[PDB]
Amino acid sequence: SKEKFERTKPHVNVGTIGHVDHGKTTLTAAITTVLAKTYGGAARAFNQIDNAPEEKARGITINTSHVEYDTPTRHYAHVDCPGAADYVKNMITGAAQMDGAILVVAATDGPMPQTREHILLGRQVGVPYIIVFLNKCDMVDDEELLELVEMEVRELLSQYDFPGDDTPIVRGSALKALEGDAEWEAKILELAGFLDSYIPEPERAIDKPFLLPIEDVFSISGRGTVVTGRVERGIIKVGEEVEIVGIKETQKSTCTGVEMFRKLLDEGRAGENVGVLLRGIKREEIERGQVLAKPGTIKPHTKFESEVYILSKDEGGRHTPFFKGYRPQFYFRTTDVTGTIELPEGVEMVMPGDNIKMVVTLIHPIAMDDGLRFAIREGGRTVGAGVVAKVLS
RNA sequence: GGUUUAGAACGUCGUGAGACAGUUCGGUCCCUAUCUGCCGUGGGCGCUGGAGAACUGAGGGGGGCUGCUCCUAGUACGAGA
Ligand SMILES: Nc1nc2c(ncn2[C@@H]2O[C@H](COP(=O)(O)OP(=O)(O)OP(=O)(O)O)[C@@H](O)[C@H]2O)c(=O)[nH]1
Ligand SMILES: [Mg+2]
Ligand SMILES: [Mg+2]
Ligand SMILES: [Mg+2]
Ligand SMILES: [Mg+2]
Ligand SMILES: [Mg+2]
Ligand SMILES: [Mg+2]
Ligand SMILES: [Mg+2]
Ligand SMILES: [Mg+2]
Ligand SMILES: [Mg+2]
Ligand SMILES: [Mg+2]
Ligand SMILES: [Mg+2]
Ligand SMILES: [Mg+2]
Ligand SMILES: [Mg+2]
Ligand SMILES: [Mg+2]
Ligand SMILES: [Mg+2]
Ligand SMILES: [Mg+2]
Ligand SMILES: [Mg+2]
Ligand SMILES: [Mg+2]
Ligand SMILES: [Mg+2]
Ligand SMILES: [Mg+2]
Ligand SMILES: [Mg+2]
Ligand SMILES: [Mg+2]
Ligand SMILES: [Mg+2]
Repeated sequence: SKEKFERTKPHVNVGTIGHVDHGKTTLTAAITTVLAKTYGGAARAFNQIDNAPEEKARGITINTSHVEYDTPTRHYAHVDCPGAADYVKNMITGAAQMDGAILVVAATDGPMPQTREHILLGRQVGVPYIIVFLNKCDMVDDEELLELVEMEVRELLSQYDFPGDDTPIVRGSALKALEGDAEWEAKILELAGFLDSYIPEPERAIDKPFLLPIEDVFSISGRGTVVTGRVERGIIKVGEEVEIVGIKETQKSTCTGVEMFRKLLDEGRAGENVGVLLRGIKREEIERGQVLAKPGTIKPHTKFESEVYILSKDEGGRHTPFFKGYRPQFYFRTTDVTGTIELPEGVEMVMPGDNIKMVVTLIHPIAMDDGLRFAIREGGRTVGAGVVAKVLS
């Protein structure tokens, strides 16, 4: 919090997706040291991407860490996802703000169950674009074996409804690029080119009023409570009235500084991850799931009608009927919440793979409007996508 | 230290002397090694003329224990941990 962030080069939210222990987090560490050395940005290291006791004694990542690497054309902002089966909830917050992912499948193991589960969550939430990266390569010195894995990833993406064959598959070791190998340094410089070429300039909404979902709350020693997250729409000026709506109730507030990776800002525009500092709020009372809206724009609701599209076995979901009293998890912008289902009259049962409308009473109120997209999940897997129809409360 | 002598007391049994795998406090542990054995250390003669060395090695005898940490490799094995 000292240097002013100059608004030059378009902002893009990138992040690594893939299987457990697959060079997902190590790729992010390779991207920093490669781009910092040649172009001449800020250095950083692989340690700062994941410290704590939880990501050292174990080794695995839980928290969605963030990184800022700059290139001549654009200014990227990384989101390193966790990857494991237990950490799907805090991943979806990292994956929702991500515009164009970098998928991570490896040349020794290949596509494994989580890779299918990750890309499934990317479609229903919001992941337009995706780039493959083979994160081992050197361990198996062979031309025939390494290229057989490329075929199966093209099959996976195309089977699940992505381009597949059009996606630029890249090969390169992360640990070799970390030290200083001229061939492998240049091969991950090539990935920075593939991010620039394939992913276009993202479409933001800097017109309709301010909204910002809170991904992770902080308490800065000196300033007060800081909320992070991508600004979904509108803008944020310093010393402007902001209403925090969602779980519990609703509180008034005012912004006292917006920032971009420990650098000051005047206007926090849409489509970019920013840390908003709120005035006169405690760490405990403000929680994860609430949204920073402009006063009057949005209202918290505990009941709503919604056109729910339930999935079948082929698309990946439930395979049995259910009656009123069923309680699955509804993932709106960031957080999840449980809610009882009340079906319409003249509908005895809800079969899998069917379009119907239904009233859903949530246990916690969340800020919502008509035409909001969500993805229902239960039992460590997906259930059904849909849209909000009418407000009731 | 315990149990097992003489003192004393408690509970208990006995009219009592006393008694109790009931308890409680106090209460002499000798031996200079002949033989066998064993550990060492010599004298004597023998080994075929004597003497000084150096050995071979039949046959004994000691010795023989394991831990972590790193590397292999977060590799194989596992959705994962
Ligand atoms: N040979 C090789 N090993 C790698 C590479 N990248 C990572 N590793 C190994 O895997 C670990 C790196 O963590 P990754 O699993 O790649 O990334 P991650 O985000 O921690 O993975 P998740 O647990 O899924 O979050 C290190 O301990 C490395 O030993 C690579 O490019 N080549
Ligand atoms: Mg990860
Ligand atoms: Mg006060
Ligand atoms: Mg005694
Ligand atoms: Mg005694
Ligand atoms: Mg007596
Ligand atoms: Mg007796
Ligand atoms: Mg007795
Ligand atoms: Mg005693
Ligand atoms: Mg005495
Ligand atoms: Mg004595
Ligand atoms: Mg004698
Ligand atoms: Mg003797
Ligand atoms: Mg002897
Ligand atoms: Mg003789
Ligand atoms: Mg002789
Ligand atoms: Mg002879
Ligand atoms: Mg011998
Ligand atoms: Mg003999
Ligand atoms: Mg022996
Ligand atoms: Mg040993
Ligand atoms: Mg190691
Ligand atoms: Mg190891
Ligand atoms: Mg591991």
